[PDB]
Formats: sequence, C-alpha cells, structure tokens
Amino acid sequence: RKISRIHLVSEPSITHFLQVSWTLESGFVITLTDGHSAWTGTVSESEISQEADDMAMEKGKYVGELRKALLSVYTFNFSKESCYFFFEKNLKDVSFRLGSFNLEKVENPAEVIRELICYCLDEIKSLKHEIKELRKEKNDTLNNYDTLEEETDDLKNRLQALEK
Amino acid sequence: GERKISRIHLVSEPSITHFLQVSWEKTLESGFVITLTDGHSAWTGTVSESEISQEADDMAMEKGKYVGELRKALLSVYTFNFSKESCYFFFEKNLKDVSFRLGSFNLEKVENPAEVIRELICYCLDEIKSLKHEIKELRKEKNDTLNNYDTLEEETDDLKNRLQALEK
Repeated sequence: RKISRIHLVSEPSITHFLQVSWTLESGFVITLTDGHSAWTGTVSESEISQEADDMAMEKGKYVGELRKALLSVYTFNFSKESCYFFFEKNLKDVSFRLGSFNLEKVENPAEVIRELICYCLDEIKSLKHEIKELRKEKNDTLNNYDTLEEETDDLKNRLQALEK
Repeated sequence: GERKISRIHLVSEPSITHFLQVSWEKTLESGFVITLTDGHSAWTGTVSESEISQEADDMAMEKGKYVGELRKALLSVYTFNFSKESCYFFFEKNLKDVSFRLGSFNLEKVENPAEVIRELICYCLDEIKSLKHEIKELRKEKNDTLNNYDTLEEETDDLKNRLQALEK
C-alpha cells in the first residue's frame, strides 16, 4: 500500500489521508479518511476499462497517471454527498480529469483508522530494524576498504623497495 | 519536543488496539502529556513536574524508581486500565501471582479527536519518510565503498602478480 497526505479543494484547511492498496493495473482499493470518517472503494479492472474508454486515453498512460497520482502537482476532489472521487493532472494552468471513482462511506471507520496506524507503527519498527543491520554492514565495508588500502600500499612499498 | 507512541490493550476492551501517545517538552521527569485514543475518541491529561513528585510520595516510592516505572510502562509485564465512563487511566505491574498499581491519571475527553488523530498519523508518516531517507543514504554509502573496493582490488591483484613474478 501507499498512504499519502492530500488536501481536498472542498476542505483546504485540514489534511486527509489517501490509502491505496493493490501493480495498480489489476484493480485496487482506495480509502480516504480525515481521522474520524472514512470512505472506501474497490476499483475493478472492469471499472478501470470503462474510465479509460470514456475519456479515450491509453491504458499505460492512464495507469501511469493513476500510479503517478494515487501514490504521490495533482489536485484531488471528493464530494461527501455523492461520494465520487477524482483528481486532475495540472499543467500550464490547463487540467483534465482521469476518471472518477465511488468511495462508499464505511460503517466502522475506527477499524480502518486503527489498521492504518498499526500499519505505520509496524513499518517504523521494520525500518529501524533494517537500519540497524545496514549501519553495521556499512561500518564493516568501510573497515574492509581501509584494510585493502593499507594492504595495497604495503605491496607498492615492497615493489619500490625491491627496485632499489 | 519528543514523543513515543505505543500500542496497548485495555483490560475492559481486550479486542481493540488503543494507542498511547506520551510527549514531553523537556524531559519526562519535568512534565509530560499523555493521550489515549482508539482511532475515534481521544483522552488527554497533562502531568506536571510536581504532580509526578506528589504521585511518587503518595505511593511511598522513590521518585527515580517511580519515573523509571512510568518510562517502562508508558513509553514501552504491565496492564492498562481505562473506562470511558470514568475517564480514569491506571496501569499496574504484574509480578508472579501478585500485581500492584503503578500510578494513575485522570484523562479528559478531547473535544477535537480527529485533529489529534491526524496529527498522530502525520507524525508517523514523517517518521517513515525520514527512516526511508536514512536507509537510502546508508545503503548508498555502503554500495559506494563496495564499488571503490572492487576498483582498488583490481590494482591489488595486479600488484600481487607483478611482485610474484619479480620475486620468483
């Protein structure tokens, strides 16, 4: 998955969180939350095909914009009454949409929020663990390079002393 | 300031994960803020420097030991208790066959839970980004040295071949 902070136009004051889980080409789940409510939509490959056909765009580029847009200067839109989500690719004060998706309001949003925070805390734990091994490996590699430099200097010294 | 976010389970709500966020401006011993949240509501309490010393005294515990226990329990066997009707949070130390209360706190139901939850998530997302940056730099520094190693080793081997031939 990827969790991105976004601002909606209808609510520029606060930060929303866009959680996308999936390659995206084979349909995905998109979740929006403001820390209280949550909206979730499962986008099928069928629904994807119908969006790229309604706007006459290449699959690869379309998914590429999805990939470039959903995982993170794009703008994001969501109406809490119609529950339709869409984003635009902006360029030169000119913009166009990449389809819309329906995000149904979730009955028990606290479950989603809890899961999102747990995911982040688990990720932090995993990254710290990885860093501990990488620190040691980095230090070992620097030490081994120093050893080789000293070993190589010894060889050159022996060659030059040999010459004379 | 600094903070620590911990996952806990409550005796009275064993199924749901709660999050305990403890933060301090200077140091834990000089005052901290303790927030409990289930991802929907949040309760917060401020603990002053003098309240810590008074709690240690009421417990007939040496202040350093009391603070040491707060660190082990609130920053992360300890049990956590909270009731959404009393807004009263206490945790206990459980040794073999016996437990005892390690101080308690009265939390106040926050008025803006969503704001607190968003700020907490943002903190985690910022930490993930910083940790990913750190990993990327560590791995590049390691890989850069390995490349220099392999380059230097080409010369080392040639010098060995030259020296072996000359000393042969």
